[PDB]
Amino acid sequence: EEKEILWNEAKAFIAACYQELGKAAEVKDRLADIKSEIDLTGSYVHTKEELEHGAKMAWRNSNRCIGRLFWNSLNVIDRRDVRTKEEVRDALFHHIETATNNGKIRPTITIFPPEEKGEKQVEIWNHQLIRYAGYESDGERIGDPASCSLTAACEELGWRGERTDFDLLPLIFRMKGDEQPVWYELPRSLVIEVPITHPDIEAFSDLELKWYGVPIISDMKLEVGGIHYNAAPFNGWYMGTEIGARNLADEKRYDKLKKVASVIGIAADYNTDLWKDQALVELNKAVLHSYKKQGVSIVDHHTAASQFKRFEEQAEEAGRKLTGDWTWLIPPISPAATHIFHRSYDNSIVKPNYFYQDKPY
Amino acid sequence: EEKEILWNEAKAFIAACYQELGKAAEVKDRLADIKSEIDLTGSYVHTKEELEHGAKMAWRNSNRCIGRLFWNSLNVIDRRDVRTKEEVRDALFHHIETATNNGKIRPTITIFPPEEKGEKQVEIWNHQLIRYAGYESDGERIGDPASCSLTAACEELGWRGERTDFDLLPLIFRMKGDEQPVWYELPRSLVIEVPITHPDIEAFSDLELKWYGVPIISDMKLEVGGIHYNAAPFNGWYMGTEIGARNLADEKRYDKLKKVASVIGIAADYNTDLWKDQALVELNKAVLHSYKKQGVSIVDHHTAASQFKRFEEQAEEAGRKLTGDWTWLIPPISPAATHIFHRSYDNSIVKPNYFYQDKPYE
Ligand code: HEM
Ligand code: HEM
Ligand SMILES: Cc1cc(N)nc(CCc2cc(CCCN)cc(CCc3cc(C)cc(N)n3)c2)c1
Ligand SMILES: Cc1cc(N)nc(CCc2cc(CCCN)cc(CCc3cc(C)cc(N)n3)c2)c1
Ligand SMILES: [Cl-]
Ligand SMILES: [Cl-]
Repeated sequence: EEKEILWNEAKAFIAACYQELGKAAEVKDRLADIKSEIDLTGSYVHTKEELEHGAKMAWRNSNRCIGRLFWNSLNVIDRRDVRTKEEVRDALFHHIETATNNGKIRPTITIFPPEEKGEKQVEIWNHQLIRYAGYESDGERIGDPASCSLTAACEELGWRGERTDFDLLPLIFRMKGDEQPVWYELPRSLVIEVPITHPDIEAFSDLELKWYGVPIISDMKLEVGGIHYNAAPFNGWYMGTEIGARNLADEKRYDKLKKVASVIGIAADYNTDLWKDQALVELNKAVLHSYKKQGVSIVDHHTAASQFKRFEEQAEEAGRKLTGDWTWLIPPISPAATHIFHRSYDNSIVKPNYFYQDKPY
Repeated sequence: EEKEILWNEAKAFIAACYQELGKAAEVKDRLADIKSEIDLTGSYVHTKEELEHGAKMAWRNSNRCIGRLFWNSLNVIDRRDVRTKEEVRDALFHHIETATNNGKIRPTITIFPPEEKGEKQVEIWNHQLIRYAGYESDGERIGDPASCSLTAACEELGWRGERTDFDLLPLIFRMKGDEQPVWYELPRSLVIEVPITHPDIEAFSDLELKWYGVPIISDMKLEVGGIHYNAAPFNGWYMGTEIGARNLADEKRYDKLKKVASVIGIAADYNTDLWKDQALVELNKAVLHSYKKQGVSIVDHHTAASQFKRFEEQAEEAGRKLTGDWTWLIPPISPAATHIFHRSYDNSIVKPNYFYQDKPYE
């Protein structure tokens, strides 16, 4: 059964992949090779070309992503050759450096060996490669609450944070055969951070807010033609609202809106003053300004929606069905000012794609 | 079959309704009466109590409505007795006056005779009882674009608008037996309007913006226990964002954000300045300020979401499943600042409820 399931997934993917690459004539022999490889071994190995286009197709099919216009320019790094935790560590370090690119962020994915028997070769515990720790000790909150459980797990393994509001979590991952994961402190030279200032309000720096440059999702599974790459971290650049309207603004995150209202000099007493809405706008203005000033890539939600509109048009021009998740595509501030808000999207799941998987802690 | 379909709907509704009213003992005899009535006449007639609670349940089941906390205080006006266009006209006039209540808006529904054979007794053409006209003639846009087709239909029947940006559409409805609808101009004394000013920026009044006080939805069908009340206008008070973030801000509506940016003194040149977002906040601040200043009921989206949270809790405290449409419940500005954004809702259809129906124009 499993071999047929794998075979059927491979047939679908190879046909689609090679057609898009203008190599439909090569399909027959490739499928013959794969057919024999599956018979002998129970699996098959992607070519570098198949792997690269597969990761790109997966981004293209990611319904929740507003940034998909640039799907075909994804930088795909093949590290299916790694076998040691040192090689994994250095590959992760390298991903951070090359994706950061001194501020001119490159959308990048690093692909580690796939599951074998449903057996993971490498198991990454981080949600993102760069992320702040979070703590809670007797009513006292420090750092990022979303990181509390991973932070506790790290400190169970001998790591200790300084308990600032912005402790960088270590890389943490487990190798096949090991009962426990290893962890490695991030070199600060690798991590670009951006202090948040406001273009017109000098007092904004009193908040001492900052955020990291590059969002590198490291806990999702890439599925390509029946092969499951459970370890394959990927990054783009931020959309401003992610930082200003969610990470720094959410009550269950850094919860900064009341303090923002204070430094921009407005009262936070009455709902009808819309002070939260005003504070959100100035905070998001500050984020965009600060990233731009430091020379770190970022996009505002209006520009991003415009780019996504072109992605929709491009899909139609290429004859491809468009899929999307309206609830994630609309930005968390002024959504109705985007075209996205005013149309609907088919939330069907198309493969190749990126999927959630169970957390190991 | 229809008598069977009707019977089954009535059975379901009467049972639920009477249980909520603490009158479960009366169900048996009531259904017996309904059974005989359906056999003789092909339909049945709601008691005033059933009708009132039915309309309230329908509001309670309205998935897209953030204002449902106050479902049980709905003011239900029974006008199943009307037979003439003069009676309909005066009932509609009366609804406007009593709902407006000199600014302290009362959530109200006026219920007209139901469909018989799927044959409408009264057919209201207005989307809302109070609404601005819209025009388009050789590249020139005037008024509210959403009203263009109804406006054109009205002018087909001998009405003519002044072609301001805020012409009040006439009441327009058709009586059973008439080929064409009749129309009646709204008395201005009945219609409260609110000039939009800003609390801190005196220049805002240069925009000469205004909006009407009361949103009175008049083109939806109320379904209660298999009975179809196709004509049953209902109103609440506005949530500020409806006016400031949609009606006045939408590009396909009054499209005022560029002009707002100008009077509040910010550049509208770069997306990264978030000038649209800033203009939206100040416009919505102005709307809330202006309604409050004039003494016309309004609610901000934060307060409304807080009230809706209590509605969720009340539903759980009772034995009721909730249901909701996430895409409509989230406000169009700062949605993530509300609890609504961070949870999900079952969008199942429960009856009694309010439903869309085909426009007789268009
Ligand atoms: C190039 C810059 C990019 C931008 C600006 C961008 C923008 C976004 C944003 C804003 C979200 C979250 C939407 C929300 O929270 O409502 C998102 C989700 C997502 N993006 Fe992108 N993205 C980018 C690149 C990428 C890349 C390179 C990939 C993978 C190859 C990717 C795959 C995804 C996926 C899988 C999700 C949803 C994850 C989940 O369901 O939890 N994006 N994107
Ligand atoms: C008391 C004040 C009320 C407020 C503040 C309120 C708020 C709202 C808002 C803001 C919407 C639109 C949501 C959006 O555009 O995304 C809405 C939709 C709706 N409301 Fe309410 N509402 C109120 C009273 C009522 C009443 C009295 C009824 C009927 C008995 C009602 C039934 C509905 C229905 C049916 C819709 C959906 C209309 C459609 O699908 O086109 N609401 N409500
Ligand atoms: C409450 C809520 C609502 C919503 N619409 N979206 C979110 C998700 C924010 C989010 C969450 C996850 C993981 C969810 C499961 N643990 C991942 C992301 C990725 C955002 C992202 C990814 C990438 C690759 C680039 C970029 N600019 N942004 C963004 C949360
Ligand atoms: C594009 C768009 C998105 C969205 N979420 N919601 C809308 C609808 C706004 C709207 C539309 C209709 C009619 C839709 C079908 N033509 C009706 C309403 C009712 C608003 C309302 C009703 C009532 C009763 C009270 C109140 N405060 N507000 C509000 C449009
Ligand atoms: Cl993030
Ligand atoms: Cl409206």
